[PDB]
Amino acid sequence: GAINLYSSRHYDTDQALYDSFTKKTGLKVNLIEGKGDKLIERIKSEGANSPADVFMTVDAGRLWRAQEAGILQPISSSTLNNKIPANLRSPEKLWFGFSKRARVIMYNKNKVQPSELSTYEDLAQNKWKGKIVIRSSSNIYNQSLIASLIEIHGMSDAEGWAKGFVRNFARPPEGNDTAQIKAVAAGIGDIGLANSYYLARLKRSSKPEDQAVADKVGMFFPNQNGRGTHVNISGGGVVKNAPNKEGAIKFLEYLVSPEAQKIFSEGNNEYPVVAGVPIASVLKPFGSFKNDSTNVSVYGKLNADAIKLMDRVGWKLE
Ligand SMILES: [Cl-]
Ligand SMILES: [Fe+3]
Repeated sequence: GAINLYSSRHYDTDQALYDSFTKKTGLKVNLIEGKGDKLIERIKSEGANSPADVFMTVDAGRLWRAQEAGILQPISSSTLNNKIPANLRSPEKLWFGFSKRARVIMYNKNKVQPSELSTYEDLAQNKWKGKIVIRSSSNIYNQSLIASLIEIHGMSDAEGWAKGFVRNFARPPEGNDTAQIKAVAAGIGDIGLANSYYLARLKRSSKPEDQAVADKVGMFFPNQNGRGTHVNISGGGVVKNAPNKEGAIKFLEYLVSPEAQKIFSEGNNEYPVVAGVPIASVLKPFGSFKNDSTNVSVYGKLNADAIKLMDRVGWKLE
């Protein structure tokens, strides 16, 4: 038999993951690619006739959007639950994280010492005026981080923070996360927010210019003396009308095996979710860090609140 994997998170090194899964289970993987938001819409439009068995994407905010679109079904698996940290899976068992990213402070090593950095909250202080680069409010990674801040602080306190943060932008939000790292290297900003794997990506790049940028920028994991760093997931779930539900479950369970954890995480320079799986060589130099235990579903639950806050404080859309 086969399973139909609808994914926005496929990298061509994941073919080795699929080939191993087939060796182990006899099931072929039929890959359907698209952007995450587009795949949700595709599955919706295909209806009860959809061939989709597994949906994979990036960011708990997108997985929550899939859940709220009605396209997932809940799965109860001892393997999933024991191996995946409770904070990285849906409380309702609709979706599950399989690799982890952190939304971190990228800093210019010449301009900023890590002793100057502490928390996300500190980024609203006036000392950072004219120094921060970050991408638009249209981006799910930002939406999820701001949702986390609303959860902690409430809308009023979070708005106060966000007004100070936005006042600190060195330029209007422009470009993607990699662009912010480049802007930090170039001195356009002294600090920026981006996902951890984008710095690792530049470190590994065969392009000399990429390696040079990466060498100018450090990565700081915020809130280590408090609640921990904001982490988010690449993940997936079994689709509501999956024609091969048993096969879909086998695939999710396979993804938490140590071999699959290594291949899948390393494919995008992300961390494993499973305890004991060694981390990528490129990530070792930055060291271990405390993760916030907040359940990542909060970042979808408060997604609309985050959009409302960002608009209220004038954080530019793309
Ligand atoms: Cl929580
Ligand atoms: Fe990304």
